[PDB]
Amino acid sequence: RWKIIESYTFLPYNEKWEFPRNNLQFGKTLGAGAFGKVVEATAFGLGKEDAVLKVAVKMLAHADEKEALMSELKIMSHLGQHENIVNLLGACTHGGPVLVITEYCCYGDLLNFLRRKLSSRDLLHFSSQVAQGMAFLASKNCIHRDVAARNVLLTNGHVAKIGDFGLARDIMNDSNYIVKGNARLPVKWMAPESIFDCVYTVQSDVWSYGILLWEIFSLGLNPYPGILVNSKFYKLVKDGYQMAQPAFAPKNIYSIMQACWALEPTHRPTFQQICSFLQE
Ligand SMILES: Cc1nc(NC(=O)NC(=O)C(C)(C)C)ccc1Oc1ccnc(-c2cnn(C)c2)c1
Ligand SMILES: [Cl-]
Ligand SMILES: [Cl-]
Ligand SMILES: [Cl-]
Ligand SMILES: [Cl-]
Ligand code: NA
Repeated sequence: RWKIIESYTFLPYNEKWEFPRNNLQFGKTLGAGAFGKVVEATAFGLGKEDAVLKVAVKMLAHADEKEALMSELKIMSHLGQHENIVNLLGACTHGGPVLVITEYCCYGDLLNFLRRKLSSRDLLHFSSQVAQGMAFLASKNCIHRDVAARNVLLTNGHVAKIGDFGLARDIMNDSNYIVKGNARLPVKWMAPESIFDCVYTVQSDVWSYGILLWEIFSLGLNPYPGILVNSKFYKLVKDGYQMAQPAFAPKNIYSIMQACWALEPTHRPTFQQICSFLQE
């Protein structure tokens, strides 16, 4: 999951976020997992706004699991709002199981959407909005660690936000998640230093961000097409193999991909720089 690294960093729950669970009628299950699901719902009056906005609710495994949902909610209250990010609206932590309420994204995940099918204006759009999201997480020294297309959601306007299905994601049955000890990690999206040296930074998320780019401009090809994950693979990234340019990337964008896939973390760009190169 997404952790807070050491701009400048300075975590108990704030009861301001609290919401009467009494004002929620659930809908269809939007996704489900090894310890959790996520569901359509409607919220009867959150904020003097006093709306009836449609929302997603996450929910739960023993107290080993409780811990991490609260920690999740903690993190999401430390960061505060941003438009290209899935925003915490509220929570119900009393009178029942923990419920975490977030914004809703009608069009769902970017990977399925890209497969279901849109212009190279729209890819530049998607690419720029997610860049705005990570740049925001980066600025709070928040790392994500599963930056992939499947975890980009499309909301009102087909506008992109980064979230994380996390608990509500069937990792166990997803072959994009290889085994490694207790954990199961998205190896094809990981910077080398994370695979080999278990080190994870903002600059690590940049590696993953370059993969997202390869997805976006392949319209949802699984990365390293046909290449299995085993002895040969790890060597190729240690050697410094790189995916070829995808079909619909203007060469400019492929250079962005290659920047991100620099081996020494300290020579990859930042989300701000990426954000700024997309301004032009
Ligand atoms: C995906 C997803 N992510 C998050 N993540 C989250 O809060 N993240 C963060 O805080 C970080 C710091 C990692 C950015 C939370 C919930 C969630 O669940 C949704 C949300 C909206 N919409 C659908 C949905 C699914 N299908 N449809 C049609 C809508 C599913
Ligand atoms: Cl109680
Ligand atoms: Cl935007
Ligand atoms: Cl796939
Ligand atoms: Cl070109
Ligand atoms: Na798996």
